[PDB]
Amino acid sequence: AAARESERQLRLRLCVLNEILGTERDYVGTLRFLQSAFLLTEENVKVLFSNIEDILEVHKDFLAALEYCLHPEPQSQHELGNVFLKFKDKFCVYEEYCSNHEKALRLLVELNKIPTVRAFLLSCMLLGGRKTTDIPLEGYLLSPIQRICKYPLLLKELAKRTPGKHPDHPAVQSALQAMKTVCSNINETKRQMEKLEALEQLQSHIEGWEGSNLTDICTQLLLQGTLLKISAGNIQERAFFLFDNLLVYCKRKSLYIFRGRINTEVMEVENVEDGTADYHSNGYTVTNGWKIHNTAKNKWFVCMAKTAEEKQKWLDAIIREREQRESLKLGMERDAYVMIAEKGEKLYHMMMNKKVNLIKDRRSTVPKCFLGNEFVAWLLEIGEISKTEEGVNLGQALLENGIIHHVSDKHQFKNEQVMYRFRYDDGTYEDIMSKGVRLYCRLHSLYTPVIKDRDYHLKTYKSVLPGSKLVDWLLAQGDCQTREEAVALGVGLCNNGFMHHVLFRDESQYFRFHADEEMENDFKLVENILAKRLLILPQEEDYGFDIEEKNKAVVVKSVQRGSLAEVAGLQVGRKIYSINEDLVFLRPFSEVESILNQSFCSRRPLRLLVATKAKEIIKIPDQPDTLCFQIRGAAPPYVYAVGRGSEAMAAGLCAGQCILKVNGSNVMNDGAPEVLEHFQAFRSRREEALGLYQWIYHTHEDAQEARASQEPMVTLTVDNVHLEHGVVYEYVSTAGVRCHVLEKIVEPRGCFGLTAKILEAFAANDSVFVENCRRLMALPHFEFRNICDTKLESIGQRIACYQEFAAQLKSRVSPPFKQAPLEPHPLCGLDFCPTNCHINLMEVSYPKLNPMSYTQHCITTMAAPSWKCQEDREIQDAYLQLFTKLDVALKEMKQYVTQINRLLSTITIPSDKQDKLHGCLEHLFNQVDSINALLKGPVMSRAFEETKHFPMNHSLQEFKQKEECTIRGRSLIQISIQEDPWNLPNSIKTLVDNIQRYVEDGKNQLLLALLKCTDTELQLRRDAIFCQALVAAVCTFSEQLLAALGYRYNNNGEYEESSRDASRKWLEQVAATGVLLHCQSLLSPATVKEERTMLEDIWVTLSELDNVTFSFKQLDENYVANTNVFYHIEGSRQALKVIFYLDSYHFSKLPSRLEGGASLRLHTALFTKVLENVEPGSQAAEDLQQDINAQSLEKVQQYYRKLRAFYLERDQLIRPINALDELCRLMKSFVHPKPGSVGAGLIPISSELCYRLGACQMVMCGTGMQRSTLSVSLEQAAILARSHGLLPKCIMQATDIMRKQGPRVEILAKNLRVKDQMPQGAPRLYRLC
Ligand SMILES: O=P(O)(O)O[C@H]1[C@H](O)[C@@H](OP(=O)(O)O)[C@H](OP(=O)(O)O)[C@@H](OP(=O)(O)O)[C@H]1O
Repeated sequence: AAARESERQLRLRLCVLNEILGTERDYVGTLRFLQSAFLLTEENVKVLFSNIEDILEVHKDFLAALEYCLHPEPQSQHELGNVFLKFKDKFCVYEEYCSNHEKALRLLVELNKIPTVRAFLLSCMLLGGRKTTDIPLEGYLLSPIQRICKYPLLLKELAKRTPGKHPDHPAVQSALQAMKTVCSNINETKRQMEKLEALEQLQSHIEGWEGSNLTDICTQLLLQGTLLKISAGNIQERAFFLFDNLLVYCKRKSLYIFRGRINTEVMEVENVEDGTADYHSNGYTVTNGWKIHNTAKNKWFVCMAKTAEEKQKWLDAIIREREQRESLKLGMERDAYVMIAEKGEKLYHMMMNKKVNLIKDRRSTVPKCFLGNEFVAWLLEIGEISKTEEGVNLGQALLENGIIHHVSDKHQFKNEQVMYRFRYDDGTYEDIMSKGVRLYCRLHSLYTPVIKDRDYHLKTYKSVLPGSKLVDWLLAQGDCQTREEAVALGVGLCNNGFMHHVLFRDESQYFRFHADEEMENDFKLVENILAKRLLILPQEEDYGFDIEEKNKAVVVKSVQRGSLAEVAGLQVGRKIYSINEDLVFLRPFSEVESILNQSFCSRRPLRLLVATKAKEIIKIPDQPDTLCFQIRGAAPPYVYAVGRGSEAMAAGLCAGQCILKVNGSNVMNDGAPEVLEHFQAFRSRREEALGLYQWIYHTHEDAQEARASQEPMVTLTVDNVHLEHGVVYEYVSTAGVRCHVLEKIVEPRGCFGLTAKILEAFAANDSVFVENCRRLMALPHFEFRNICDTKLESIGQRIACYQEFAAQLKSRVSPPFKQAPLEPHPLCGLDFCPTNCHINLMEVSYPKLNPMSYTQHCITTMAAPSWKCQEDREIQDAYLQLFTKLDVALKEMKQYVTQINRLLSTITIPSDKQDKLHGCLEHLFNQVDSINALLKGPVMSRAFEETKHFPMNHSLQEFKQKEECTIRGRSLIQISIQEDPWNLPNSIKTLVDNIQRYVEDGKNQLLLALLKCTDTELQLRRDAIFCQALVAAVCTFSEQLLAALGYRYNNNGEYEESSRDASRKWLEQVAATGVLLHCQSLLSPATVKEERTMLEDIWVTLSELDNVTFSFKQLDENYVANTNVFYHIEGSRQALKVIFYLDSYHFSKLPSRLEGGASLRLHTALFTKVLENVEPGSQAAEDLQQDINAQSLEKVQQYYRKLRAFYLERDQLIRPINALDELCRLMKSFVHPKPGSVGAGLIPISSELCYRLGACQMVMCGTGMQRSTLSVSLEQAAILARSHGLLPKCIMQATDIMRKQGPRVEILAKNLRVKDQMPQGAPRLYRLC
């Protein structure tokens, strides 16, 4: 074996020789190419290259000597030290270039700043054949320093390999000394040599090194440390080393042992949650963790750092490196590509000339074919190129650069006279709608008029634009730098049918937009309508209710007994409007039948509308048998249910109906018994006339309550509620197709039950808190505890008030919404429903029976946070968060303790098992230390200071000195493992439980301080306001998600995107990250102080709202009429986990991930700017506006980074992403007060931005009446123009039809007490026209 060891050393020496040979051959080839292609004023060339020729010749002689030395092939009996010494003097050639290198690199930097000389250098580099993208000139230029610093290393290496019997060792050592002296005499080589020697010393500490040497592909030790990992279902602590394109982890015990390393280019970075545990984590919770991949082993692993700061350091460094290298290589390749395109264009045109015309239609005849031979002869002839190979390689690049191609496209570029063709010959070789829409909006958004009526030929033209002035303004805002940009934009606009001359051009010609031409048919109405959304579900054979034509108006034929339609309350004799959100009153009868058949085969959940009126008269037979319904509320009674399969269906009886009069009897104020007695069944028996009947309930809230607890005609005058003032529109598309913008305004169907359940969750949470606080406090000081108990009684009183509000809000049915208060009064259930909530829908219907498209864009409305009847607050929030973190940490620590105890049981062997246990124990100790620090946080210290007036078995100083005890326990664990692993589990339990006791002490003190520093009035107000905001958010997202599940919602139609894909994509985008809420508050804080304070409150309540989290859980019912989304609440304030219980069809369509109830977060976004003209306190209000906008901009930008990262992890996005980037630039400009001119285009532009994203929309205003309808119609109009082919000639046509004719007048129709007015000084785009 020893002979084999000597033979291995011999092989190593041979390897050193072979690599020396290869390196020298490669270097001389580098010099060969550099001199052959390059050797632009000639002084530049000489200064750059200096003395490469003498160096090249020295290396040539050296290589010849070496080659003869290895003659015929390398062996172990050759000598080279003499060859080295002989050239020792010859290496002074390097000094000249080393000195010149500074000037050469500075000159090359200058040239790089020169595009033409740089591209010329690139062309020359590409000519020869070397792929330029591989290496730039700079590496070749700087190579000599590296080569000279490396030769000593090669000498010493070969000396180490050299067998002792071989006498060349002293000679090689002398040569090494000479090379070191030569390197030293030049200080520039000193830096490279010292870096190399330091790296080699670091490697010398590596035991069992593998792979190429570190100095080869590395230059700097970026970072190092210790970091854990999971692998093969096991854990093994490791220390990672960070070198450029190299991640080196070694098994520390020379202090390091090789385990494995990765190349970054085959490396991936993926981040996980703080609290995840999956198969890749082998069911282990993750802290500060992230995922990496080695595609070589095509397996992943997780890396968990000791702290957050450590993880941040690692991510920052690794990113920085990958970012720099990516940017460098992308820039180089793109510059090369653009240069190829430019040169190809120039030369192609030069060939197109008749002079020595090479492009020709020769022979199947091949039009415009050129021979590579004649092409290259011409290129050389013009002096551009000097070698046939240079040109043929360049033509090969062009063919590969998609500039030319073989006639048959079955060959590459060869010097032969092979037929070749350009992509221009065969013809083989957007941002306007958004640009124009914005352009108009911004321009007319200005305060000081700009786009104005002007006198042309002594006759004023209305609202024209001096193209000169257009360019001047475009430059004024940095929107266009040079007049070329503005002129190009104006040319586009002119061809784009937005503006035209009064009779684009860069002079004083005057232009107005076609929209003002319409101002100074294509958008109209058809009808106005009121509807009730009769959500129906499929039955055994049909969807429940047939139809028939009557008065050429689609009407119901009959409703079959025992129908889900009868569940929803579908009558006979009602005109229909929609069927599957698909219009039918503008369609033939048979077409409506086809729509129904298609929905059946698709088994879709219908979302119809109907033609039922605000009052109805009902005649019911009265047998002396049973009531067949119920009633409740001394307030205007509302039918509370109705039997199924009964004449009550026949008579036209439906849940929720609010009876006003019966047989000509005023009851609207009287109680239930009054109407009850009129029925013979009630006369027979008071309550015993309620025969068994499948009871169908107004809301889930009472359906569940009644169901759990249980386990000769009469005229009626019922006043309905929760109706839908449907409008229609019509217009002819820009594509020419026909459209119906079937707007609606629904009121939030499931609104009450949500306020009820949220207040119930508040009550239960407060009750549990009270129970625990009371128990803890029971066991100066006496009066302190008495004060605490008084606070606790106050909490209980708040709980009772919450319960009473729950009862009330269960009682109320009418009116459908909370009237805006005009007077103060004590609290009441109505105070926690949203103030004037609504859902301004939209649709579309134009074919791609025949195919059709659809969409939606909800826009909810709601007044400012309504209530009339911080430092300590942030302290309290800090306590809340600390408690939550501590408890969660205790839970996960217990889980992991169980995991490790099971592992110890399994330990009950190969040393790798001992080492894995060691690493696991180290992780346990690390988590323990983390928890200890969290306990020791200043929040806890202040808490203890607050609790000093209460007896306790632990003190701040006692806890601090417990650190020594914890260190002792850890050392005792170490002693146990050293002596016997069987003593370890007991110490594990001991420490776990002792620290648990510490935790309980801490949270006791935390709760004590919380009570010690809490006030109830502000908390009650805050809960109210959050309740409103969350109600709005929940209903909004309910609507939008329900849209998605129907395969409707579509926020990107400008890319010919089918609805189905848009729905799936948005839904899963949410499931990955979540949803963003855009609150476009339009309040005027400088106007009313009250609205300013309401703005502050809505802002802070949104900030709190961020914590909310949703999740889904199937839920089945046959006992509610027209609500799929049986909402629910649970959890607490800090994390209120709502459950949008959906139904079976509305559960299958849920993406795969969420089907188990996984958190969807919820991000807030608030933007404020007073629509009317700006005209210290108000300065502070404006500053508040700016801060709100800034924070919201940061949050949206972060979500944008997240979304782009998702998609990149997940081509067509180039358009939307660039447009989004421009939008972000616009927003930054707006919010940034860089040196009124911005007007108010922020509102529309930002609305566009959020709609482009997956965001669900929402808007709040002063009073819900005037300041909001305008903005809403504006946004709807812009969406239409941007998404479904409207004629941008009709923009203001739509903008004014809406704000004058459409649903948005029913806000004033159903509401009269409200007080509001339209804007008085708004820009043109807002004011009515
Ligand atoms: O020593 P044994 O008991 O065989 O376990 C080894 C180590 O855990 C390695 O981890 P480390 O690299 O930290 O030393 C791991 O390499 P990876 O982490 O690269 O997967 C091996 O992965 P497999 O070869 O896939 O099992 C695993 O088998």
